[PDB]
Amino acid sequence: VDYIVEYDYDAVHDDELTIRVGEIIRNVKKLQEEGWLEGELNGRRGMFPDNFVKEIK
Ligand code: NA
Repeated sequence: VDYIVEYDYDAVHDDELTIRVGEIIRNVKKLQEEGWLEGELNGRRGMFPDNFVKEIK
């Protein structure tokens, strides 16, 4: 499942992904923590909040 980034988000720690409007995050998985997803961008995996992105269907 891929997601499209709809709002910029900036990582505040290493395990988070910095993401930018229009980029596709690939292979997104849900986390135990509510409000957070994990996925791959540009060869790197990290988490980010789910309100910045939209599931591509
Ligand atoms: Na690259």
